[PDB]
Amino acid sequence: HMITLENPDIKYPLRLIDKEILSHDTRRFRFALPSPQHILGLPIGQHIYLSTRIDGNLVIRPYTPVSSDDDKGFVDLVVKVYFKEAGGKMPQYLENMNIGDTIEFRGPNGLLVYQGKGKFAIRADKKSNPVVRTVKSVGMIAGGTGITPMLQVIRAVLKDPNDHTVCYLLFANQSEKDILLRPELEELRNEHSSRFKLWYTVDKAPDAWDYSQGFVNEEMIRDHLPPPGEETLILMCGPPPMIQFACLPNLERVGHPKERCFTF
Amino acid sequence: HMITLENPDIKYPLRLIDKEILSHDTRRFRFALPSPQHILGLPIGQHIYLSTRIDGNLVIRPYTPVSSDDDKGFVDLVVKVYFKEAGGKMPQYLENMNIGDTIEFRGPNGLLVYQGKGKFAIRADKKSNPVVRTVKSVGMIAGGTGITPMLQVIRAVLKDPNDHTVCYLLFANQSEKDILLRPELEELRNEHSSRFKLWYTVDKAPDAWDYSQGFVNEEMIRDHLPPPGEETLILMCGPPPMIQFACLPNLERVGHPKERCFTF
Ligand SMILES: Cc1cc2nc3c(=O)[nH]c(=O)nc-3n(C[C@H](O)[C@H](O)[C@H](O)COP(=O)(O)OP(=O)(O)OC[C@@H]3O[C@@H](n4cnc5c(N)ncnc54)[C@H](O)[C@@H]3O)c2cc1C
Ligand SMILES: Cc1cc2nc3c(=O)[nH]c(=O)nc-3n(C[C@H](O)[C@H](O)[C@H](O)COP(=O)(O)OP(=O)(O)OC[C@H]3O[C@@H](n4cnc5c(N)ncnc54)[C@H](O)[C@@H]3O)c2cc1C
Repeated sequence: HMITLENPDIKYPLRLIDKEILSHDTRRFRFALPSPQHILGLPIGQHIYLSTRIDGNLVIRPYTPVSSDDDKGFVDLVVKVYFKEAGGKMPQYLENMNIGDTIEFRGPNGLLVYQGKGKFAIRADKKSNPVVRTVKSVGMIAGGTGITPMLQVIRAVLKDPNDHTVCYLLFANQSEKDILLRPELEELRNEHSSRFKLWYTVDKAPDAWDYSQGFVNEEMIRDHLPPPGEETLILMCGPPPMIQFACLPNLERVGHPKERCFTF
Repeated sequence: HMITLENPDIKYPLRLIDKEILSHDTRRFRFALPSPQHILGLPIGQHIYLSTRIDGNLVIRPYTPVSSDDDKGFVDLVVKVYFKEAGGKMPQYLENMNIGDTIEFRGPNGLLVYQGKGKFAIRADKKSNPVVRTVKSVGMIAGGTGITPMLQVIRAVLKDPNDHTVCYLLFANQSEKDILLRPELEELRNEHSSRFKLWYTVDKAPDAWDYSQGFVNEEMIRDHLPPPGEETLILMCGPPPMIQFACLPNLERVGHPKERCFTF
């Protein structure tokens, strides 16, 4: 394997090769890897950082590519750009990049690594040896672009026909139009209904809505995520308030132990 | 070492980051390696190829960077562009590149590798194991840009305070103004007069000229290159006619055996 991210401390300027508008505020930003034969080299569960100086300050933000190490030659980021009404500087930077412009990628980073077959290696910190535990059910609470760390895991699980792990995604977004990667998710769900449960909640639901509405709550966690247990791991990725006010307290009320919860 | 050229079959698009006019027809074309920490990974004696499609045809040409693996982050090519009277498509392509444009580099390539300490490993072909031989004297006949493969070796030798190899360069150019990298060469010669002998010949000499004039001939080879012998290797890099009509027959008349001559 020609690995792009050979050194986690290296900032690899990768050229933007295409920008694709996916929705009113999200897009696919594809960057060329060092050669068409390269793969990113991003363990499942980890992310990369984009960094560049914006208005004189180094801006470094995490992104979990929606591409995988099966993809050669490019890395695909699904990025939400924040159109007004904290800064969204990096997405805006990406938004303003012209094709061929470079931005620095670094990685892999992340305290959690899905080793496959339900095995998650989670490090207390960068310097700690991961605690490896095998679970059978991975609950995933994603808010908006927090879907990418989840999708990376889901896809890893699902592409392994021998991975019996069942992923339960509770995907929260502002509105139906904001359900990022819905087609991707639903196809995964349609094709792997046994190992992938999918549920949505939107802050504002359309008049006709078959899913949940509102911030994630206990009921959604209790009913759309696996129950607390030694074989359950809950993963979370979403806005800080989502984590702090919609996830943590309800996971607690549902009974999910902090140690069987991981937040990207 | 973060090696750029990890795979010889890979075409690494490197961004042009600097274009520097060196003379009326030569330039430094500096390309960024994958990261500022990368080195090219180019064994001494070898070259890289630049390749890109020019007017619908793949154009792949050899270049020996004047940078070395001591240089991190960039590769420096000294390239002669061919202006008004051969095809020079690649140099013209480079000439026409805008900063940030990429061109594909591949390598290392070359049947000769200087292993240091007078040791040259020369392969009959890419599939043959190199014949390693230690010489004490390396005669070098370079015509124009053919100086780069020589300079790479000269610098490698001179860089090593324990390399006793003496390099004798017979550098041919069309005119004094065409003596590519003269300042570099003369500084090397000035600082390592013991292991670096330098002689020039120019097709057309200026009114005041202390060196040779005309195509390389027997006398120049006899008197400015080490004598034929088991401890002598003659390297050549120049235009085909220089090789065929000024080098080979005179090397032969001087007595340098084909096996102790190598043409880049
Ligand atoms: C391994 C390799 C690496 C290379 N690296 C580079 C590089 O770094 N940069 C780059 O620009 N190119 C590079 N080249 C291209 C190569 O250096 C040039 O093709 C050729 O070697 C020299 O070109 P020129 O125009 O510089 O020569 P000129 O300037 O034409 O001339 C040198 C000529 O050599 C002799 N000569 C020329 N024509 C004749 C003739 N008809 N009869 C007799 N003697 C003659 C003369 O002494 C004269 O001064 C490389 C090629 C190889 C194979
Ligand atoms: C490891 C990592 C990887 C990342 N990868 C990417 C990536 O690939 N692409 C990218 O664009 N970003 C990425 N990010 C940024 C991250 O996805 C977004 O910062 C973060 O999780 C939320 O985005 P959001 O704007 O989409 O939330 P919004 O759309 O604001 O919202 C989403 C949802 O979460 C809940 N929520 C929001 N606000 C509140 C509140 N006040 N109270 C309660 N619940 C609330 C709601 O359910 C809401 O629908 C990453 C971040 C990390 C840490």
